[PDB]
Amino acid sequence: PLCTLRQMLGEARKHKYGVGAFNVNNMEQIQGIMKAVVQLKSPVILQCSRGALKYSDMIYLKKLCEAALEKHPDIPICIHLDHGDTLESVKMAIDLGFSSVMIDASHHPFDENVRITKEVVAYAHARGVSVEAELGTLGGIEQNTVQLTEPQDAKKFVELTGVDALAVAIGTSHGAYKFKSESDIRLAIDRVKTISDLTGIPLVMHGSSSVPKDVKDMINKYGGKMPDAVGVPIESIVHAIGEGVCKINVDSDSRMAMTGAIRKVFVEHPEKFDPRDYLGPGRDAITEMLIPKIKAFGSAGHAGDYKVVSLEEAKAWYK
Amino acid sequence: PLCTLRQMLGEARKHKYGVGAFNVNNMEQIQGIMKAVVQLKSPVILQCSRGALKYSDMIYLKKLCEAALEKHPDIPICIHLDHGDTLESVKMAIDLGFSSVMIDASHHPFDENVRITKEVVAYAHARGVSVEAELGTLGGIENTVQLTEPQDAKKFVELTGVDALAVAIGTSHGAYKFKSESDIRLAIDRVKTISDLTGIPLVMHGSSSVPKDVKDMINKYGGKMPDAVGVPIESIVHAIGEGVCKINVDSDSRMAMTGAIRKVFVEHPEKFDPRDYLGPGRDAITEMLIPKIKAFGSAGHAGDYKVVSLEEAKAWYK
Ligand SMILES: O=C(COP(=O)(O)O)[C@@H](O)[C@@H](O)[C@H](O)COP(=O)(O)O
Ligand SMILES: O=C(COP(=O)(O)O)[C@@H](O)[C@@H](O)[C@H](O)COP(=O)(O)O
Ligand SMILES: [Zn+2]
Ligand SMILES: [Zn+2]
Repeated sequence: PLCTLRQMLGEARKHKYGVGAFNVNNMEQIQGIMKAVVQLKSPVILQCSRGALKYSDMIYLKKLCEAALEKHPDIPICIHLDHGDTLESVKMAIDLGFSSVMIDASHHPFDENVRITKEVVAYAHARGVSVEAELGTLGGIEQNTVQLTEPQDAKKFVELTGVDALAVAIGTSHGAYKFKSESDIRLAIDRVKTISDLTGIPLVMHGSSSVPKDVKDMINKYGGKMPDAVGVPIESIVHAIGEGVCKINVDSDSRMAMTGAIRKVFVEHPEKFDPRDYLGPGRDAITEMLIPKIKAFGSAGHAGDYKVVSLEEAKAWYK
Repeated sequence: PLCTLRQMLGEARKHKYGVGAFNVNNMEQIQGIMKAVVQLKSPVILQCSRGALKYSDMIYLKKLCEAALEKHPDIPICIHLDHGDTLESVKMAIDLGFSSVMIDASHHPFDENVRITKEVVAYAHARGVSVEAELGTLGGIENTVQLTEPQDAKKFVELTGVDALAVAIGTSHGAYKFKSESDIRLAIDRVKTISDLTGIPLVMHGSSSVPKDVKDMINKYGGKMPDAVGVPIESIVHAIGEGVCKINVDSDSRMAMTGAIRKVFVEHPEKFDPRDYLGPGRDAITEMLIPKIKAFGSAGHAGDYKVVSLEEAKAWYK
């Protein structure tokens, strides 16, 4: 059923596992993700960016998420707004029925980040909706302007805002080119345990796609041009999860799985022109790439662990 | 609003225009179709085959159709089960909220065709749901093709009570309808006779046109469809004038989307975000449909009538 981020991540924090949050843009992507989480009896966070809502004219994505929720009533499903930039984008997401929102004011100075975030927290918690915010900016470590999260400031930021989850900056970045090479992977995950203990809340890792070999090789084997793609190694994510990371954002891996599958069909069977002929394999490649990932995050088998608290009932938490 | 096939095609028949019935399977297809009919202010039939319902686990296609209905409240939109094979598939479509169904028992002998169709008509009409049936089989003239016998069409409609009849005049499903674009033979000559004898809206299946720009793009970017050929648009326009009210189109949309994705794959092999290629695929569908819808004649008619709900429609059959 529709689940808040606060409960879903609280349960992950308590039992030391992580929950993958997968960005969705259309029907086959949601189907591919759901087949994987349903098979593994895992909770899931379906997230939609402002760009996804635009691409889907908002209503189509809302209806698709409803379909997922209706079809698998036994799976805790959080519908989350990714990278919300204003209170207005948050009001919009809540009106579409979302149970969680991220207000990203990380490129503003600390006090303005706190101000913007507090406004969203007052509005969202009044409706039982969860809030994730960010302190520190994404980007690779290696004139540098990336601002990694300072644990003592994360402590103050959470105390001033009351957010349910905090996205941290530890050297990851969005996209398929996270590090110059596979031998040049530098992350700042040693601070995760410190942030977790000082803040006392679930932490979120962004730009955490792994760019698995199978998927990258298929794309490059069939006309694709992504020779230098590199993502975050799964062992690193597992380590961070053990330290307090409860939500892991993944988008690029599912995009690549679908693209690689389509490129293979186009080459092997050039006479086929039915979109189902290649979007089907695409959906399935997403499911297959996700199964071992979800097992490593550890959320497998946990979908049944708890009675899901509704948004109306969740309003009590903030009173 | 959700609209019956009986009302939608009755309006088309009276003003002598045809309504495109477009097969949908996912979000981008429904969005590309809607953008075109909304831009031309035209009614539209969105049709789902059993394969499309299986592909979408039924529920995702239902919800997507609800989105289109909610987003464009002023456009009459008929949601129709294409090629239903049994009363069981018809029940499934009716339970999902469909306003129209096709029961295709055309490969059965006339009596059994009539028996299967009548059973579906009793059940659907009890719910206000329209029924399309078929007499004659699809396939090219050139052989197991059985073109529609007009005096038999009259008897079939009288005995079944269907709201629309799909006719067999030499078209067939798919992208390879004729051996060569120079010898295309159809039977549009009998369309007017069937229309007058039956007195009801007629349906043309297998009516994609396989336009050159769409064919060329596929073959330019790695595709292998050198011999593809469709029905010339002028012949469909003529048939609409003789009484065809619904024109089934599916291959053209499949080709337009496939052609666009192949183009992006080749021009920007570094892109991997599905939105970068399905977006252009969706737009290609819309651009290909606009001149087709204009030629069918339904542009500007979306606001001609007040749509009768399924519940109100029950009274037509009592
Ligand atoms: O962290 C993430 C994935 O990182 P990764 O590239 O590692 O999958 C997500 O929260 C966002 O970055 C999301 O992918 C942005 O999507 P759009 O704005 O629609 O292009
Ligand atoms: O008449 C039609 C299109 O003709 P055309 O091929 O000329 O577009 C449609 O009623 C059907 O043929 C439809 O395409 C079948 O879809 P699936 O069973 O899901 O593969
Ligand atoms: Zn992000
Ligand atoms: Zn057909």
